[PDB]
Amino acid sequence: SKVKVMTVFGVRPEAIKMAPLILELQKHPEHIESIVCVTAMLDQVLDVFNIKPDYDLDIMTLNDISVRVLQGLEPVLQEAKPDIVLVHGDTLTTFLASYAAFMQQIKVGHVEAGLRTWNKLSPFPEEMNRQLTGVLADLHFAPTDWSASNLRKENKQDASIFVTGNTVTDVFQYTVRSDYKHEVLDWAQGKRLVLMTAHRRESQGEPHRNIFRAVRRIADEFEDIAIVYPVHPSPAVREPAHEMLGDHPRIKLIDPLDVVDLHNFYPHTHLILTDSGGLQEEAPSFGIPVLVLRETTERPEGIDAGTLELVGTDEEKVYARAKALLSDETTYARMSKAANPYGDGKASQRIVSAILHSFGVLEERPEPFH
Amino acid sequence: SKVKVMTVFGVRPEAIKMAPLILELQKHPEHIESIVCVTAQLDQVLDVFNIKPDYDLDIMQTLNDISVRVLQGLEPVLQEAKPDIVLVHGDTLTTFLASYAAFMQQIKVGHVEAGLRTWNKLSPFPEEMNRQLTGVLADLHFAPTDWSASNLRKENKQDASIFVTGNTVTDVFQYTVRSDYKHEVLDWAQGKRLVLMTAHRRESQGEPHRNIFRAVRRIADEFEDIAIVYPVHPSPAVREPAHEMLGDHPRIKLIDPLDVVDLHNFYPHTHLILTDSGGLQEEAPSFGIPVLVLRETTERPEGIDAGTLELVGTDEEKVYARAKALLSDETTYARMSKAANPYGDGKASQRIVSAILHSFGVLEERPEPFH
Repeated sequence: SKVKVMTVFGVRPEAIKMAPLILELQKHPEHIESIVCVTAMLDQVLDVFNIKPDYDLDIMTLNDISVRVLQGLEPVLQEAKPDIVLVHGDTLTTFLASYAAFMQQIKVGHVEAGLRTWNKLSPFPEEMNRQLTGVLADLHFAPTDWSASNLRKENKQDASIFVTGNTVTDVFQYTVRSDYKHEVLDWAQGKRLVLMTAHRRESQGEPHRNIFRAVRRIADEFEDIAIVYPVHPSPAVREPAHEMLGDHPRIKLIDPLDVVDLHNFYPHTHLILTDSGGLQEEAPSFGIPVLVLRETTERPEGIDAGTLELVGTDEEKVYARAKALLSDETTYARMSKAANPYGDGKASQRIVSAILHSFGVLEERPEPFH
Repeated sequence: SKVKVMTVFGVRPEAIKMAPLILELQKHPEHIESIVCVTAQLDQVLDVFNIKPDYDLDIMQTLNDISVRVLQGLEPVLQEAKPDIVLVHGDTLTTFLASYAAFMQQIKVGHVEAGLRTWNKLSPFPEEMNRQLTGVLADLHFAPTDWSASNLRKENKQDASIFVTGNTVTDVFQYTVRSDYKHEVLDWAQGKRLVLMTAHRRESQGEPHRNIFRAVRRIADEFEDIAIVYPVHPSPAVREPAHEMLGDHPRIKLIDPLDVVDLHNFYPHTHLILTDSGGLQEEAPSFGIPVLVLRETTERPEGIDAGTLELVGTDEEKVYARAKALLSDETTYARMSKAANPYGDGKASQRIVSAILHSFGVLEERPEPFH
C-alpha cells in the first residue's frame, strides 16, 4: 500500500496549475497512488497533459453547489479512502473538498496557500474560501515567503507551512516547444517583440485611451520593436483600439491568445505591458520585464523583487516607463536578471517531497524555495 | 423597519446559553425584530424561558448528512426571513453551518462565545475546527473574556470586530433561580456548610474516584458543621464505589444528578464545590463559591488566573488538604469567594445587543467592554 493522494479541482485555471503536480505525483509509484477527482468540460486541458480523471462529479446558487459538491464527494472519499486530499487556490470547490475531507478525518494539503486581501467583500467569495481552506489544511504549500507570513499572522504552526513556489511556473515544460511557429512571431521576426494585454473591465474608455496614446508614441519612436496586442473582445475595447492603434506598421492587433500560444510567445518577447495577474506571475520565468497598467496590485512579491513595476494608466507615465525599458539597458537587465519570486519550475517536486515527509516516507524536510 | 436578528441553536446546552440573549433582544422592539431558528438532531428548555421558535428544521447521521441537511433547511428560512444578522453560539457543527449559510447570502454573522482555543484540531474534535471555521465567517466576535479576545487577535481578527461581553451563562440565573425554592436535601443541609461535589469525567472513573472518595470521607468524619451533597454519575462504575465508600456516612447525602434549574437553585445555599465539571467552574463563582477542581489541568486559564478556581487533582492527600484549608481558614475562602467571576457579571446579553445596535449604526458610541 502507498500514500493515496487525491487531487480535487474543477475549472480551467485550477486544472492547468494542478496538471504538473499530478504529473509529478505519477513519478513516485513506489510511494504514491495518484487519484484525480474533477467537480466541473475540463477534459480539454486534461487531453493536453494526458490526465485521466478517476472521478468526474458533474455540478452543471453558492448553497446549491455546496450541497452538490458535498453529496458527490462523500461516496468518492469512502470508496477511494485517500490518505490526503490536495486542493488548489481559492474556488468554492477548494473549500468544499477540504471540508468533505475534514468530515472523514482525511489529511488536507492546500496548493497556493496564504494569499490574502483581508477583505471578505473583495474578492468575494475567494478571500473567505482561502481563509476557510486555511483552517482545514494540514499542509500549507505557500508559493512565497509573503504567503507563508500571511499564514503565520493567522497563528498557523510553522512546521505545517512549506514555501514551494507556485505550480504555474511548472507548466512551461509541458506547454513550451521549439517546433512552435506563429504568423505573429514571423511578422515580429527581426524586432524586439513588445507584448501588451488590457482585459480589466474597469479601465475601459479614458484609461485605455491614455495607454493607447502612450503606445502609439512608443510605436512611432522605436523602429526596432513590434507591438503584439491580443485585444479584449468587447466593442468598448476593440473599437477604440482599432481606431487609435489599427493602422501602424509596428502594431499587430490580434484575437486573444490561448494559454499554449501565450506560453510559446514568452521565449520570443522582450517587454510586457499588462494588467493581467497571470502574465505578471509567469513572464519573469523568461527574463521578461513587466510594466503593470494599474495603480495597485493585490500581490507585493513581484514589486519588491523588481520583476514588475506599477506604471498606472496615465499617458505620460506609460510612455516614459516604456521608453526607459526600451532604451536604458541598465533598468532592463535589472528587471530581466531578478528571478521569478513566484517559483523555480520545481514547485511540484517540493510539494510531493512535503507530502512524502509528512507521511514519514522522507525523514528529511525538503529545502523550501528562496 | 428594524435590525432583524435571527438566533440559531441546536442542542439543549446551546439553547440555555442563547435563551437569555433572545429575552434581551425582545426588550428592544423599537430597534430589533427578534427571530428564533431551531436546527436540532429541547421542548423543556424553550418552555422554561417562554421562547417561541419562528422556524425549525426537524433534522433526522454523518457530519456530512447534518451538513447537507442544515444548508438545505436554512436557504429557504434566510431567503424568507431576510435577517440583517445571524447569531450563532459556541463550537457546534450547526454554529459553523448556520454561519456558512448566512455568508453565502451576504448576511452578517455574530458569534456568541467566540475565541476558545486549544490550537489542537484533534482535541477537541470536531469543536476546535468548528469554532475556527465560525471564527473566519463571523463579522462580530462576542468574546467571553480578554483571553478569548487575545486568541482571536493571534488569528489576525480586526480589533473593532471583537467585543468582550462576558459569557451569557452568567445571564441565566435571573430566570432559573427562585427565592421560593425548596428541596429535601437543602432541608437536610439546613444549619450546615453545604459542600456540593460532582465527578462526571469518564477519565477518573476507578482509582482517582477511590482517592477522592477517601479524601471526602476523612473531611466528612472531621467537620461537624458540614453537609456533603454528591449527585452521583448514574453509571454503576461510579454509583457503586460511591454508595460502597460514602453511602453509610450521616454527613454525606448521595442523590441522583440535579436538573440545571435545581443545580442553579442549590448555588445560593452552597459553601464550597469539588468538581471536574467545566459547567460548575463557569457558574458557581457568580455566587462567590470557591471551586476545587478534581483535575491535574483544565482547558481555559481565566478561572485559575482569577482566584475563583484551584486545581487540586485526584490524589487523596491534596484533595483532603485543599478541602480542609478552604473549610478551615477564611482569608483563603475569602480570597476565592470575593474575586469577580472572570466569565461574566450577568450582563453579557445586554453588551451583545449594544454591540449589534452599534454595528448597524443605531448606537453611535462603541459600548464599554466587560471588565
